[PDB]
Amino acid sequence: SSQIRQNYSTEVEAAVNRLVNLYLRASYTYLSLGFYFDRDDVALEGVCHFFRELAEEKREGAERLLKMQNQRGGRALFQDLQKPSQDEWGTTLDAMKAAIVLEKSLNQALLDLHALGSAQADPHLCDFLESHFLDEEVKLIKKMGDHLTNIQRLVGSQAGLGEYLFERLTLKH
Amino acid sequence: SSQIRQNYSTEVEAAVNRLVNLYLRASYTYLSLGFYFDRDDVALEGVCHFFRELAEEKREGAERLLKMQNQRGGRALFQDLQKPSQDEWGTTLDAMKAAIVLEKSLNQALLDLHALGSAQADPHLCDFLESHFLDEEVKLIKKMGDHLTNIQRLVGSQAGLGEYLFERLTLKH
Amino acid sequence: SSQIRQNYSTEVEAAVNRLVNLYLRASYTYLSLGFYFDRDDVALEGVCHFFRELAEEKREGAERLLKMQNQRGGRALFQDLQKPSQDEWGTTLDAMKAAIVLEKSLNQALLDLHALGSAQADPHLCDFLESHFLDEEVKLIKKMGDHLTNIQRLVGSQAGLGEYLFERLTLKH
Amino acid sequence: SSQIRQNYSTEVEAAVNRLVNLYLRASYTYLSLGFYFDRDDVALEGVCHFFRELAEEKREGAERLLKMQNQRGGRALFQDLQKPSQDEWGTTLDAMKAAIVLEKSLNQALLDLHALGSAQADPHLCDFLESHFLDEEVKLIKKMGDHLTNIQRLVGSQAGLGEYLFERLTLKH
Amino acid sequence: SSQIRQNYSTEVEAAVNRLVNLYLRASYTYLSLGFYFDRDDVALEGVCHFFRELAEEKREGAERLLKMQNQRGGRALFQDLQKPSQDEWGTTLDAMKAAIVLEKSLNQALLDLHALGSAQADPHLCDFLESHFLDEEVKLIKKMGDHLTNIQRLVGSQAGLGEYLFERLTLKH
Amino acid sequence: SSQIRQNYSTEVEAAVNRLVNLYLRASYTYLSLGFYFDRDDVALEGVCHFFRELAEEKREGAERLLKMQNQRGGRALFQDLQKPSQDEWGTTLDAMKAAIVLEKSLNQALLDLHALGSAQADPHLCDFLESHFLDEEVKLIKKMGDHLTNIQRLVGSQAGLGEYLFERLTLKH
Ligand SMILES: [Ar]
Ligand SMILES: [Ar]
Ligand SMILES: [Ar]
Ligand SMILES: [Ar]
Ligand SMILES: [Ar]
Ligand SMILES: [Ar]
Repeated sequence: SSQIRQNYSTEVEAAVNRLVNLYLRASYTYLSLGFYFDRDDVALEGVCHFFRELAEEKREGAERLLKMQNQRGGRALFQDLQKPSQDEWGTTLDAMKAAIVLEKSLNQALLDLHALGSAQADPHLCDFLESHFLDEEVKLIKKMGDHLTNIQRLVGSQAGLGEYLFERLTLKH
Repeated sequence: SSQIRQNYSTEVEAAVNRLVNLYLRASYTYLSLGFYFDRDDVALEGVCHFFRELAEEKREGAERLLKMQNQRGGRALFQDLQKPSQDEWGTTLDAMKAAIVLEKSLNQALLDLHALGSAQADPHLCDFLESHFLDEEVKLIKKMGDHLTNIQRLVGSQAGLGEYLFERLTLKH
Repeated sequence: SSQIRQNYSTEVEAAVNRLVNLYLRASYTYLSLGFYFDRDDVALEGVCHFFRELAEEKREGAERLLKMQNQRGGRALFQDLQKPSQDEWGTTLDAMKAAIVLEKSLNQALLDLHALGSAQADPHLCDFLESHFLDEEVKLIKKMGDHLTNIQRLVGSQAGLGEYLFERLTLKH
Repeated sequence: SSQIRQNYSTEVEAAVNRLVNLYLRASYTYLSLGFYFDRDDVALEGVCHFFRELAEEKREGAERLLKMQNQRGGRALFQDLQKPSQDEWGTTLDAMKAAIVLEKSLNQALLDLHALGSAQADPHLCDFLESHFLDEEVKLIKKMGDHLTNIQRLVGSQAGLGEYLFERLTLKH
Repeated sequence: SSQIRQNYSTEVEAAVNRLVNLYLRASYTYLSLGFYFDRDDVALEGVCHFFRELAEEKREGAERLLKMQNQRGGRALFQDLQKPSQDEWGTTLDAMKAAIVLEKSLNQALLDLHALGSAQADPHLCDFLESHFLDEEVKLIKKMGDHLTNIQRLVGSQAGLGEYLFERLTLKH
Repeated sequence: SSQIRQNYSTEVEAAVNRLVNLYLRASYTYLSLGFYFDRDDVALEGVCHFFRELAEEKREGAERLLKMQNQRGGRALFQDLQKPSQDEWGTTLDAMKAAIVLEKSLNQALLDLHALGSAQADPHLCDFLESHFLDEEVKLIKKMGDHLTNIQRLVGSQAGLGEYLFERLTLKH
């Protein structure tokens, strides 16, 4: 019954709300990853920095979705935020593997929403996703795949040495 | 079994984790309040801005707690984040009343943690709370009490007129 | 019945009001000391300047207490201000002795209020006192003890000569 | 028995001391008015600012009188300072009415002292009053009369609305 | 019999003197650690730099204690300074382990003094410790725990390689 | 068995270590002298400043010796540091007399080491001492002799007056 709402299905509105939840969940995951790498018994500052910056990015993603929801005349609805999947994240390798799984999950959710927008004939949504989300996920996933490759080549017969060098020479300088 | 951990009780560690949850919960509440006031059918930009800035502040509070947890050798543990208490926040008056209830809840939690720190003889915790949290809450609650008073004097026989003027002349310029 | 007031006892509120009175009293004392040293028959400009700056500092102390009273939701209550204890302040030595007695009185009052805050479990008050008052009094009392020592070493067989040199070479340049 | 004192009657000296007391009393009144408008349940920052600036001005008035007293070879004598006439100041209208009563009292005291100076043939006193006091009081009283007029036109069928708008649009920007 | 001394127990005064000795001892230890890593047969400039900066910090700590002792009217008393516990400090790992033991000893001494200040009801001492000492020790110990973790992950099957890389890539750049 | 060590006798190495101890001892003495003159019952800031700057200079002397020890391939060895010879230093005159005794002791130790270097045919040591130590001691002793002369001419029939004037007009401006 919005005065402005036009060509904006209830189905898309609902899916946008679910995606917001997924992005806040991802932000929460990165916050946890960040503080894990900041533990005195883990102490990989560059890895902490990588994940803390991702927490911010995911939060910004959610906020961008919510703004758009309002611009189209939809109603934000928030749900419980489930805690991250792990309390301890193991090695940089383990963490980066978990990060790529997470981003692929987000990406597929974006792709699903794009498909719904296409089916509903909502070119504004499709443009919005294209402009602000799809390329960002692709670039991020490529960068994470890059990191994983480099971590894997390093962590050979001397795993600790490799983990230190990656953090020192690839991450946060 | 931390190498650094010293004079840091398990009781304080647990309470710090609970407080982090409370601050993230509060951040989530403010995010919801913010986007509500950004709805086209509510449209009070200064009120949105007030709450969005509080969402950031509460998040920063949580992150400060987590950093300290790590500095003392404690282990961050994250739990589910419950969604805000309302989906719609009514008038600016209603929102500001809900905001003060929330901040008083946070404040009492800080005071409870201070008391636990005192009982455990943990002067670092007590100083940390004093320095970064207690004064901030007091100042915020005073400002919110100030706003509530002004909202109440305005929303007299002409409520809409008063709500508009408060947003225009007190909030976000 | 304040909307904001939290963990703020009536006992602390009352003691804060008494302390305000003590600080304004002290300001009044310094105003009198200042103008005494400005008399044409006393004429010690550096001593006048020392006390006039203390009058301002004590006033600022009172105003800081009152602001805090409001921040906590207490009610300022003002009482009569008793005039300074002397109309004429004698030598610089006499004045500086009277000044140290006065500051020790203020200091003990601050310490008493801190103890009351501790008993009432009011860590905000305790932090407030610690931050803005306790160190300031200690530094001031040390400086006054320093001055007294130097005045005393000077005012030997030639008291007037010593009083002039102290004012000229230690005070207000 | 002053070396400098010339054409300075004991009557004028005494009256100057009384006037100092009146100006410090007025300063004290404004301090109280200021902190009242800073209460969380009153919260009119521009009104607080108006009165706090008047407290400073009245204090400066007293100090100017005392300096002059010394310049003429008179002796400052301080008396008890009576507390302000009210603990709570009601509306901005009530406060501004009380402020004008107070300033008229000061003004009449200045006029009385001028008349005494004239009778004693003390042109220095008369010039001093003229230069630093009489015009200042006239300008202040006019400004307060201006404010009262505007408050009165505002506080019509909607008193709270009027009090808010006056504070926002006339006072402290 | 000090003119200024107020609320400053003999017990606290004595404990402050002991703590000064402990901090100068620690400074002396770091001086020794520094010059060890500067030996031509050890030659780890970044490790030398880390310890030389700690020697300065500990000295500054002692001087801060002594200044405070004087501010409160206590009397500094100096005792013999015992030489460091080792003449040769082994590996960077060994040194960093010894450094953390030392800082924990200092920290516990600060905590003991805080407890004594609390028992004696000396809020100035408690604030002083809180402000200038407790947080500094916590931050330092965390940083040392961080370093130890990184040293340990490096010094794997190739200890010399790890010691070189840590000095080059973590310390003094 | 050093790789670099050349023309550096064990006798010189040992004497260098003893001299380091003497210079650190002297630093410790000056630290004590400094804080004595900072007592509220002594309060001669310029005298405190003179000795605190000497504490730093002596420390720097020791560190210069240690660096050189390493440059030549010798091994620093640290011993206990004996506390200063007095707990209270009396007048500025007494202190300055004690200071000159101390510096003459250091100077003679430098001269003894130079003689040992000459006997051992160690021109690098002799140059090092000449360059960085011998002239510095001579200049310092001359300055102290200058001060003593001026203190003595002042502290005549009015000792306190003289001590104040020296501190004010010769020392730390
Ligand atoms: Ar993840
Ligand atoms: Ar709320
Ligand atoms: Ar006084
Ligand atoms: Ar008034
Ligand atoms: Ar150590
Ligand atoms: Ar000495």
